[PDB]
Amino acid sequence: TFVDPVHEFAKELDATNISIDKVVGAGEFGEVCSGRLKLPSKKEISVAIKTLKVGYTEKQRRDFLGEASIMGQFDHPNIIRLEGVVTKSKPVMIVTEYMENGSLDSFLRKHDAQFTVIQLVGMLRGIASGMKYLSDMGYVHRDLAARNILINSNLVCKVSDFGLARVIPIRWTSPEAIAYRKFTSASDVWSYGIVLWEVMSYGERPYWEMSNQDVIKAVDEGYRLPPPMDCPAALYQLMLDCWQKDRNNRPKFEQIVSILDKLIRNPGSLKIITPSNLLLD
Repeated sequence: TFVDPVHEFAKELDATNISIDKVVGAGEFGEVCSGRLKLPSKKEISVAIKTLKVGYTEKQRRDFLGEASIMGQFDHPNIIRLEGVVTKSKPVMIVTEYMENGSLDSFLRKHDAQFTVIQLVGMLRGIASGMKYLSDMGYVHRDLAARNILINSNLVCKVSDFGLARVIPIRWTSPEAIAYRKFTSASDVWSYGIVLWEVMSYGERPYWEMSNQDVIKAVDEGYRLPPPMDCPAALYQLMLDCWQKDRNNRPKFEQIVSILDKLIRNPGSLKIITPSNLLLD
């Protein structure tokens, strides 16, 4: 079980064991970079490193480290691993798993139509497995989107961004969560359906740049994102199932993992195949 919120769930790292190799850019609370971490066993690993800006407010420190408090509760191959934090010296740091290929949406946009369906399904299965664990822990992510999935050198996808985490992204949010803030694991399943569309579309933006009011209204009227080009029928059906109006009729994450595992085991099933216009369902 997830517990709503730092040293209970995060290791205090010795800054001597951290080196910075490359500065990436600016983040919400400070700089983002990458480097290396020396483990207590002397093993050296690549890591992502985020720093808290100089002259931070106490609220900024709380929100920054609050992410570590959440992330550190999870230990799963498809959830970004927290290596630890540095708080006893400044700048304060959060040190996480290095993911060479970055955010999934931007990665796929660089590779349009360049992966096999089975490769894409493997990515999707990883994401589903991480979400099955999160939901098992009673954590509703609320910000599940391809931009918040990171992908490593071997194409393994892992859930990231534990900032809207709980015990306003309209395009990824279920209708009931938009209507009256009804967030449940089934609203994360809705979001997963959107991620599924994002992946099969190679990082196209869900609902393109439709007015937010129209995204809300169209979805409520029963309109759904159209099948991505060359999308297997099984995967478009899975999207539609994730996007059921009645949240009780959406599959559970365990069921999504099982569905994808069957497709991986019977890749011929993906050969049955199912634009900027929404389809009424």
